[PDB]
Amino acid sequence: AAFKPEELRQALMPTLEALYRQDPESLPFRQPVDPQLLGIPDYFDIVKNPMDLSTIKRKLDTGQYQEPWQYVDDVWLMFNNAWLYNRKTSRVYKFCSKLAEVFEQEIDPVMQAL
Ligand SMILES: CC(=O)N1CCc2c(c(Nc3ccc(-c4cnn(C)c4)cc3F)nn2[C@H]2CCOC2)C1
Repeated sequence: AAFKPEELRQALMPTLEALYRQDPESLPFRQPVDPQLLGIPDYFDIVKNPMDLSTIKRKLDTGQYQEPWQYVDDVWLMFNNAWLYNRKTSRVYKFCSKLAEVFEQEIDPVMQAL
């Protein structure tokens, strides 16, 4: 199957918006991590492939996904980066876990539809 850019946007953008709607849980994920602003200079030494909601949105808007699984992979990269970097007791880690639950719920019916 070949997927057209607007087909992917129409199907997948609502799943990304579902994450944005989580407040406060999406707040640490709405923009790229800025280690200087956040006072965490070790961030890029630990996280080699940063990813965040705004980058995923831009990739959908600019047709950079050819297959739905590539979008899923970027969302999961964002989650895995946060679980790797942040401590289990931290706000960002627990917020990540909530987003992962929401994403799992929203993405499945969409994948069944395509
Ligand atoms: C995604 C990721 O790995 N990050 C690396 C670590 C990090 C990140 C944010 N950002 C952030 C955190 C919390 C809130 C927030 C808003 N409302 N509430 C109740 C909480 C908003 C944010 F933008 N802080 N920290 C660290 C630095 C000091 O604090 C924890 C991003």
